[PDB]
Amino acid sequence: GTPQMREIWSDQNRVACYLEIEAALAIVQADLGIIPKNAAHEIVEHCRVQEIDWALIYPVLGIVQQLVANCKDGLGEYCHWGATTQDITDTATVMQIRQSLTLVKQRLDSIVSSLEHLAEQHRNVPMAARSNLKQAVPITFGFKMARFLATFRRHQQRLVELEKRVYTLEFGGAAGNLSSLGDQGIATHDALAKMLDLAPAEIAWHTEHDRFAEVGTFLGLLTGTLAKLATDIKLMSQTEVGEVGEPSCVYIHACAANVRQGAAALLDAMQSDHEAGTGPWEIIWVQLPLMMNWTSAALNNADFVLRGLQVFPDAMQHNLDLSKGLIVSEAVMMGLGNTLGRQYAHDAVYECCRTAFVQDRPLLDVLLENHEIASKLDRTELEKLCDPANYLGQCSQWIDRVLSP
Amino acid sequence: GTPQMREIWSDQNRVACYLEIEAALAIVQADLGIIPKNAAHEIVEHCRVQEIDWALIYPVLGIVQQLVANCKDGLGEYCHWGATTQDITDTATVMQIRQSLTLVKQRLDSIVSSLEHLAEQHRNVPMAARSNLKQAVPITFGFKMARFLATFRRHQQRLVELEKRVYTLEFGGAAGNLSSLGDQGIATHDALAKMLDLAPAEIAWHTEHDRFAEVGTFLGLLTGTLAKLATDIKLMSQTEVGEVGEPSCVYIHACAANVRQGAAALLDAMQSDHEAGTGPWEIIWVQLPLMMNWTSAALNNADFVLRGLQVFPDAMQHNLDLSKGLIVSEAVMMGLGNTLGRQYAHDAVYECCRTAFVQDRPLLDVLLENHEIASKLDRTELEKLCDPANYLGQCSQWIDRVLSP
Amino acid sequence: GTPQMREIWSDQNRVACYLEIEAALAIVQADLGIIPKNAAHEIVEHCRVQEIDWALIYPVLGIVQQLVANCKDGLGEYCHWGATTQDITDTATVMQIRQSLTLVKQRLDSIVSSLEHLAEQHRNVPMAARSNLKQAVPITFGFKMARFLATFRRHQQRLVELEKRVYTLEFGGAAGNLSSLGDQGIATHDALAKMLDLAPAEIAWHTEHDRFAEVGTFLGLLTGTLAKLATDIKLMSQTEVGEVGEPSCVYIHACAANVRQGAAALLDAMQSDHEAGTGPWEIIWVQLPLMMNWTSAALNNADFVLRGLQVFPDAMQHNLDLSKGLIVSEAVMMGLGNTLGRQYAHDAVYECCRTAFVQDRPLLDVLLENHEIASKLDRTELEKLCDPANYLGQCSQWIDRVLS
Amino acid sequence: GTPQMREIWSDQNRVACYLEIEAALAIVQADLGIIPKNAAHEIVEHCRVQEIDWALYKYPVLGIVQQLVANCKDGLGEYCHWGATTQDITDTATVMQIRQSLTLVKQRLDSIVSSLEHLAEQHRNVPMAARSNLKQAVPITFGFKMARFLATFRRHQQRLVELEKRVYTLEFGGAAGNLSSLGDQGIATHDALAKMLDLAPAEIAWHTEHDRFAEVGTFLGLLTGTLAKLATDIKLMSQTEVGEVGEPSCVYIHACAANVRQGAAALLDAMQSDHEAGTGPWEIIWVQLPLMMNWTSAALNNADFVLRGLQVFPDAMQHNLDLSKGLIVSEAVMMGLGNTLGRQYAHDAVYECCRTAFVQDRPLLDVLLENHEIASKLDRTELEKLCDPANYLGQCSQWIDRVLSP
Ligand SMILES: O=C([O-])/C=C(\CC(=O)[O-])C(=O)[O-]
Repeated sequence: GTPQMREIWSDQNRVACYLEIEAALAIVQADLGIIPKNAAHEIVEHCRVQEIDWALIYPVLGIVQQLVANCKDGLGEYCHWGATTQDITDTATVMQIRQSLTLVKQRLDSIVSSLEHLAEQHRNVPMAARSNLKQAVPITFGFKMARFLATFRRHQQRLVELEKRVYTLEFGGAAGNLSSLGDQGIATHDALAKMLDLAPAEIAWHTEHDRFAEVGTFLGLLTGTLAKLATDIKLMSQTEVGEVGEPSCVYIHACAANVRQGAAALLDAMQSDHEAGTGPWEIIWVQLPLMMNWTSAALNNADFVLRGLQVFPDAMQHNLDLSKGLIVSEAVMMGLGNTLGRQYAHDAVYECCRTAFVQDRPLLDVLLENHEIASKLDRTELEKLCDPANYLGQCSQWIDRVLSP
Repeated sequence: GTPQMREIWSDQNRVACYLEIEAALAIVQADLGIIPKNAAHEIVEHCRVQEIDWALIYPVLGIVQQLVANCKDGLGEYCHWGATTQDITDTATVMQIRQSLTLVKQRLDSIVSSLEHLAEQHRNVPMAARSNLKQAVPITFGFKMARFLATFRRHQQRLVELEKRVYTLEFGGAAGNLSSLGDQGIATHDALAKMLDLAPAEIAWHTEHDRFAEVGTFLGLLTGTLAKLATDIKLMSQTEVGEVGEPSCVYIHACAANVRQGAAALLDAMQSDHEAGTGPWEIIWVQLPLMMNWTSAALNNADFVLRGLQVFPDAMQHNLDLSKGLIVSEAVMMGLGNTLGRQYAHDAVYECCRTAFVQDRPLLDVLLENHEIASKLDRTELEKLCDPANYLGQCSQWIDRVLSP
Repeated sequence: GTPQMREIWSDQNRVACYLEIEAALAIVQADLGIIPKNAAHEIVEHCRVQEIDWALIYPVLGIVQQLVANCKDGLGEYCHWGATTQDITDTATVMQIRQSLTLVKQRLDSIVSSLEHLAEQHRNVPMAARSNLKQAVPITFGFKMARFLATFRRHQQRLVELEKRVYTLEFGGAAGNLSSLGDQGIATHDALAKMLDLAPAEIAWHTEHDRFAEVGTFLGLLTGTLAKLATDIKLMSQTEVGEVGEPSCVYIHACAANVRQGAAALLDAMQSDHEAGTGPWEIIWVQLPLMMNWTSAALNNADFVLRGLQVFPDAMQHNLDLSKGLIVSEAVMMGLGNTLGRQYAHDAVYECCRTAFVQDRPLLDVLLENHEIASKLDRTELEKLCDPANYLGQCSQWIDRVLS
Repeated sequence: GTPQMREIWSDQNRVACYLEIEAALAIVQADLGIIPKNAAHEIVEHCRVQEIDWALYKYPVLGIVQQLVANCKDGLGEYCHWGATTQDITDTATVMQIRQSLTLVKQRLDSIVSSLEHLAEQHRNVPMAARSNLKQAVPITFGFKMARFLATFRRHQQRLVELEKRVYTLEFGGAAGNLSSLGDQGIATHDALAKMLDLAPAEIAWHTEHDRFAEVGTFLGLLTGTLAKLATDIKLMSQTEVGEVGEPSCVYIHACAANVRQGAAALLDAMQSDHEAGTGPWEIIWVQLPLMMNWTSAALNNADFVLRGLQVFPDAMQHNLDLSKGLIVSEAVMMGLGNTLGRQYAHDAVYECCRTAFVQDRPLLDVLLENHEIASKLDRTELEKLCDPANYLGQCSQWIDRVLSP
């Protein structure tokens, strides 16, 4: 992961969420009259990570013991009231997921910016579109970048839409009903949710892992797009192609591949049992932080390579001419269809292409060896049809469509 | 799959969308003056599946040949103009995905309806909350049904949000620029999108398999919940438990397992290359129809079992009382906490619990053999504290919260 | 899938395994005196798929009913004795898995044969080795084919080793103990295994899905190699590369991608419960035939493309020269190290390479513009060092190692 | 993971294998006359992990070989790593770690097979209800259940041995697998190093093959799969409403099985590498393999422990067996009466007694005795004996004997 993301899921930050949740709970339950105000005043005072000794099997109760034994007069005996261990972790993860998606939103912003710039800069730079790694028809490199831009924006919408579901609180107690809090449970839950800038929960979700999984599936979709970017780039940076040059993409392949399988594990964890299951919880506890760190590795590399990406229009022009005009045969067909018969127009270029291909000669040269062509049309305009730059299509217009929203 | 969903993705339905797309294109392209007005009239006339010989090998061009060779006066030379094969296939898939989500939305209503009824009907039927298949604390069966209900509503929200991205058109030609349509390309695209009640595409997406993948990951989340439901039922319908009864769930388990792995394939297909690529398309071409029919099988079984679910509160009573009050030991702790110290109360019930556990005797009897207990509290309320039905917490209240929005 | 493999898993063939299994059971149990000789003698007579109404919820009991009701004198009441439905399906699958692996073994022979031919034929054809899609150092195309050959041979060993575990019988009744057969259960089971040329089972495996899953994971490894091959080919057949030509590979990508994810489903199906479980079983019932048909599609395409593969040595030479000799800079260093100083040799060619690269000029041209170089050795052999075709290494010998 | 397995894949162990590989290469390459004999003595002497400053470098191997060359006097360190590429060191070192890891797996599997062998015998005759789809089916013994696992864990052991002969191979091919810089001594150096490291020589390079590592991965997937079924059955049998067994931990094995299998899929995906060398596919293996090894060891440790200390309560199995009040052994009653009254007629009649005994929640014996045809053609002493689950156990001790003989 990246130093930014690798600390979000570090212990130091994690147990910080722990102390931040316990303090808010103490405040909430004091205001509701569940615990003494002065005990709460002391619980919160010692909820500072700077004051925790890192002793070397319980992730949360290990902290609340160092907090209970660190409060004067045994006032620390009043924290963690009515809350279960999973409540602290799940809500803490939710807090961490938000911190992570802030970076993702920031990296996505930069990536969309870089793409917007490249789509404009190379708006009209011609190149060969490739289908199954074979050349197809002429397009512009800015058109290629525009197709990515439209994708990352869809991913941006996906991220925003899931935030309103994921940013929920997890405070349901042992069986999700908060028995030991009696009737103050729902009062405490909604109080804590407002305290933590989280949405109140409709009902407990200690075994309903749909929220966390949605994050995984999004990370999988996003990394998937980032992988296509690295594939096209490293393809275009081939020794034999050289249409672009990196300023780092090969790493995105591992991130996306690990992330997609990780998301599948999270979908498996959705098949939890009853009100609590250690197994499924453990799966999320393991994959989710990894998936966050893989995706940040991908976004960072992707952001960098685009910001410093080198584009070589000369190489793109050269590759377009490998076909010696064959690539724009469709243009020659439609162009010549006016002077010669439409039926003959197709039948002549089509046959002239086979000749020029088996003979590895320019299409223009085989067209001019047909007498009707050489007689009813001259070289200057016959060449203009065989120019790949003339069959660029209506791309710049599409590029504008993507840059308008 | 189910007969309802297997006809959406049947061959007959597919070639039906093909012919419906070709007709709309002929209309649109005539209206723009791209093709002859009378030629379109005959193209549309032969866009009836009833007129196609199932000689079966090409997916689209096998049909467009039967349409061209079926149009008199050589008018069939004008269909499929400027469109590539994937344009027809993907757009048809988009159409089929919508029909499929029509069924999914309806089954989700039946499933959400059933849960609302069960959440109320069994609102107060008590039962033992289970953590790791071990008993924990008492809750009500209606509380369990609400937790599923609240989830399926989230899945419904997710379904709607992706519809606005999925219901897009795919008409970009060979490289997404619609070269052969010249300056009429974007005009034709938006026209066809309006013709087919689809949103127009910002830019081509022949290798941007994010939309279809979005569908896949959704089916994974949705089936994930349907899988947890089937687990809880068949667990609660165990011979040794018998708390519920089916009217069939075991099949849902396989669906969830296949759909999640299929989704992983779709995320893999997202790493497509350049402008067009067979294979990534093939993965989707195979998985999506398979995944749709598995999910429909799951929704059908889930829908049916819920409408006919047998709930036996007596079994929940029997299993709940097996602990002889141990399950509601926490209640006894808090009760004596008023007369005696709260902390001191807990240390005593736990010790009273060890005895009743080693002696396999009711906790109430072990409470009464401690004299200090019998002196600071009488049998009538110690019986009332050891009653599991009294330590349910604010469940009916949580149940109400899920039933409001 | 392919017509050869797609009929192995067709209904016609499946219920044929059903009817062949039931007959052997009637013979064995009659032979053991469990059922009458004449009932078995007649039950087997009606175990012909041609006599089953294909117009038809239960996969096996639907067939065994057409046999019970089709036997004269009600003699058909003696078939399916003591056996559970899963016994018939699982044993039938095992029989089908064997038939499928027969095709796979043949495809591997053809593919390994083609590779042996290609590795020898193009033993010395030089080409550019590629690392991260960038050129690295010269190797021969036969050397590339040998690396595949060594792998497909490993896959062959894997196939044979699992065969001794997979070709087992599944006859355990309801709980794997064959209660209703009493003490003749083990007698009947072991008899049936020999009847069907299967190994008898140590104990029941109605929920012990290690065998079927192992098949899946092997299919995963095999298609894994087939996928790399298709990628290398289509990379080498790019418009801008043109080192080879297909006679079709893009399908292998989907096959491998489905088979690899399918295998995970089977690994999930291993988490079965207790003595029998629908669902975990269902996963295998669905994935196994699909993965078998994808793998045959991949093997089929791969076998054909290798037999008809076009190799263009001229294109391979052209790509090697793109670097203008830089690709064999390591060769120039070690060669010149004797005439010049070893340390200087490295320090000088290294600097000349940076120049020739930033200047997009031949390395030989920059080497001769160094005065010491031009003075202590002449162009005839300086050209000889810059030739990529001379720095191939021990490829032909390595190729010999793979061909044994 | 476990301290032993968490230590095999620790950095200290990894950089230790690097130095052991570098030393063996220097010895071999001096012995072949490729490098100076005196230079090797300086390379080997400074191949001690105690002499490495843990100044992390973000190159995995060259960060060490730079500290090894710069730590050798007389510029004699210029001769290490000759003709070897970075992946050569990592892959060969990984092979070494896989061997140490598979050493632990073999030991833990022995303990597990031993425990099961003992439980299968001890509880050979302990009756219990076979369960199909979590519903009761017919009576079996706990030893039969434990033996079915035993037969599987033995199969897993055979699989491990078969893959070792392929995995324990060397990785020495240079940049493209041709060992250009070693000239004609390349194949000589490779085969020498393989013997030096007690590894099999490689037929040809495998920098982009990944068939070996994937085989290991899929194996860990199969193994953890079985460990997952075991963890399910125990906690299923330790359920509050069941109580047939008791743990002394199984819920953790469930996550390992789920994580290892999806990791295995990643390793199969990494097989689609390109040409002669490729980062990414290598990275996938670099990340998943150590994770999968430590997940699998965690499972094996928990599984081994719970099996040695598994508490079995035969009374609970008896208690659950009688919940059906004889219906569970209804097939037995049919075959008994099938002799006097006829097989076909017996089932068609006993089934009706089952519907009654169930609808009335009365013992099957009681409804059987109220039918006169039964009461007249069969006596209470054996009608009671037929409805006893312990009498319809079938051949189990024999199957257990079959599994325990090899
Ligand atoms: O640098 C490394 O440790 C390994 C590499 C780099 C590469 O791909 O060139 C590999 O996996 O081959």
